[PDB]
Formats: sequence, structure tokens, C-alpha cells
Amino acid sequence: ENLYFQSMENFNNFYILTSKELGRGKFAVVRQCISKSTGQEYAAKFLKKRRRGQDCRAEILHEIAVLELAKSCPRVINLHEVYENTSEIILILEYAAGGEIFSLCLPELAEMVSENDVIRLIKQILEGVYYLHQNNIVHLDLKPQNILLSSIYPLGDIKIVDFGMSRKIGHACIMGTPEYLAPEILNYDPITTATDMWNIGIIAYMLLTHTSPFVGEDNQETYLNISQVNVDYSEETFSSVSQLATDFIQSLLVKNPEKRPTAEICLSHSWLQQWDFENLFHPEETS
Ligand SMILES: Nc1ncnc2c1ncn2[C@@H]1O[C@H](COP(=O)(O)OP(=O)(O)O)[C@@H](O)[C@H]1O
Ligand SMILES: [Cl-]
Ligand SMILES: [Mg+2]
Repeated sequence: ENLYFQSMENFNNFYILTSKELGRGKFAVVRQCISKSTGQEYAAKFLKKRRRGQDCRAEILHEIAVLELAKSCPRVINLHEVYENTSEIILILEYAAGGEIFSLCLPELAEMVSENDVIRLIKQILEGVYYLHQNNIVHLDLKPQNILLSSIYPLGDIKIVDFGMSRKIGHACIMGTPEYLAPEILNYDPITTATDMWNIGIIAYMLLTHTSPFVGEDNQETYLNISQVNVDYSEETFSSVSQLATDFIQSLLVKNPEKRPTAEICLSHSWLQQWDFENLFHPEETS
């Protein structure tokens, strides 16, 4: 095997790793690093090339090409540099200092997220998904753990990460956290942009109620809830949620994918229409 990207010797010459570990999976690690020349902070993701007895270098290349195609979208994480060694490919990514949006879905921090904030974050997520779909890209893993924030105090902007499952529209299809799988995946139907819209419905549900819409006592119950779309819209859970927000969710969590609205249509939903009160509004009647 011959290596393609920059050598490991150059990496240790230009960067130094810090003690802040950001994430760890079974075939990947994310750790903060700093440039020796400028002092800027970055996030370095180490990806193993061999997995489950299979060579996956080609798949990593495909993921890099997707990041490159969306370089000009502010809602998608930026790729700075790439390095390679015997067993790993290393991605130098923009650093999101705010962490996962999943932190805002817990009953602990629920007291600091206003309606204006939720409206803004959803809007920004739709802007990134619309950009991807316009290029025939489907993320297929829009969990709250893969949607980050640039800042937390105050609240920053959205950054989407983790493109390991990206595909073109029409590719054939059953793994991942069961509670986030769309009904068409459990039925082995082809891939469609509507799948990402189903996941957007879950994000909004979790931000507004701080509960999971489909998780059950075990995996068997979770699958029944999904295939039957059994969701809790009770008084107790929605006492402080507006009707327009409820309408937004109920139009996305529908069994038939052909009935879900597109990203472009979602951006025109009445729940997201808001006027910045610091601007001078010009009515329809002139002087
Ligand atoms: N650019 C980043 N800035 C800050 N934290 C990050 C960044 N990228 C990933 N992380 C953190 O590392 C975790 C794992 O990253 P991810 O790309 O989702 O890899 P995996 O395939 O193991 O899920 C994320 O959940 C997030 O908390
Ligand atoms: Cl490491
Ligand atoms: Mg991930």
C-alpha cells in the first residue's frame, strides 16, 4: 500500500494535540488540535482504513468528495487539510466550540432555550439540507449528535457533520440507532430525500418537548412505534408548545414518504415567518 495524502511527519510538525478528546467510536476518534504557527483551534478526526476485515479507503475518499462539494455552504462543516499514515486517514476540520445540539434536548437545560432560538436553529438546518438535496445528496444520519453549534454562550450557528452514510438518490438500502430509522428503511424501500425530512421532524420534537418520540422499552417496541407512527401529542406533553409548531411536526412524521413536504416548502411554513422587531416594516399602504 502506498499513501496518497500528506505524511504523518508534516502533521506533527504543524500541529499539536490537546488533552480534550471530543468523540470516540469503534473506528474513529476526534481530538482537538492547535496550529503551531497561528494558534487556531481545529478538530482532527482519525479514521481507520480497515474495518470488520474489509478495506474502506474508497469509502473515505467518497466522504471527502462530498465535503468538498459543499465547501461554500456555511451550515456544513469545513475541511481544512488531510493527512495519512499506515492505518489511518486524518481530517483537519473546523472546530465547533458549542458541542452537540443534543444537549438542548435534555430536561436539564430546557430552561434556557426560547421559542425564538428554536425557530432560528430549525431554519438554519433546513438551509443546509436544501443545499445538499439540490446536489442530489442525502445525509441519512441526521441525529442530534451529528448537528453541532459554533458557540453556546451566546448561542451560535448550525454545523452539520458525519457524512459516513451519504448517498445519491435511488441507491439501494438497516443499521444505526433504531429510534432514528424512518419507516421506509424498515420496509426496504429505496432511498429518497423524504428520509432526511422525517429526521428533521424528530429534531423539532425533541427540542420542544425534551423527550424521544419513538423509543420504547426494548427494540421490538421501538420498531412497532415507528411502523405504526405512534406518537405522543397529549395535553401534558404539549401544554407549552404552540399549534403552529405542532402542525410543522405532524406534517413531517407521516408514514408515506411521498406526502412529506420538501425542504424548500418547509422554509415557507408559517411557524418560521418572523419579523425582526428592530427593523422598520414597510406596509402595503404608501404615503
Ligand atoms: N468538528 C467538530 N468540532 C467539535 N466536535 C466534534 C466535531 N466533529 C465531531 N465532534 C464530536 O465528535 C463526535 C463524533 O464525531 P462523528 O463525526 O459523528 O463520528 P462518528 O462516526 O464516530 O459518529 C460528535 O458527536 C461530536 O460530539
Ligand atoms: Cl488520538
Ligand atoms: Mg456521528
